[PDB]
Amino acid sequence: DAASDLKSRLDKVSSFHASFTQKVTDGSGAAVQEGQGDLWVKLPNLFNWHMTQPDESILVSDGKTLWFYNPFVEQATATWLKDATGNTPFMLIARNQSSDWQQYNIKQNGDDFVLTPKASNGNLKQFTINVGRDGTIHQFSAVEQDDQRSSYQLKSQQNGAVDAAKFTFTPPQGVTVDDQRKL
Repeated sequence: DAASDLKSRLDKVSSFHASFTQKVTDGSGAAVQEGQGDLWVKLPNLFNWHMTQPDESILVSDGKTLWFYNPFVEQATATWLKDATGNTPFMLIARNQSSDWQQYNIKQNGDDFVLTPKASNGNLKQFTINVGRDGTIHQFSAVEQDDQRSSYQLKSQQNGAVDAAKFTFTPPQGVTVDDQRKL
């Protein structure tokens, strides 16, 4: 079905590099922010969303830990990546697991998909994505529990092995680290 069709199209492009424009709303239409950025993905769970405009930042997953670094405050936050599953759009695409797509109600129409959560086990209200049968993600968006909309419009995609270094992070000297990984 539409759920299996979605996992298959995404399996078409195991690793890639993409450029995106970000449009964030507020449920009230009044734009909250804007920006652009680069996205590196490597199925199963590696990804690196590196925004540049207006505020440069990095959300990188090494498969085990999720790192959020914002140089505008020497701040890096660390959480176990498993505690992040199904809470962000980058999470669902990166993971791209049957088990993930299962917890949603999906409606497809060509390359458009609209996913709505069945129960309550996440921070998302709605996730949409436009992916071609070739695995090419032209765009996707998300809506959190506070009706906030985050929409990403593709500009350029290049399937193919991605540099492994793009999926690692080491907190710099002098940077304040908030390691929320209980252990």
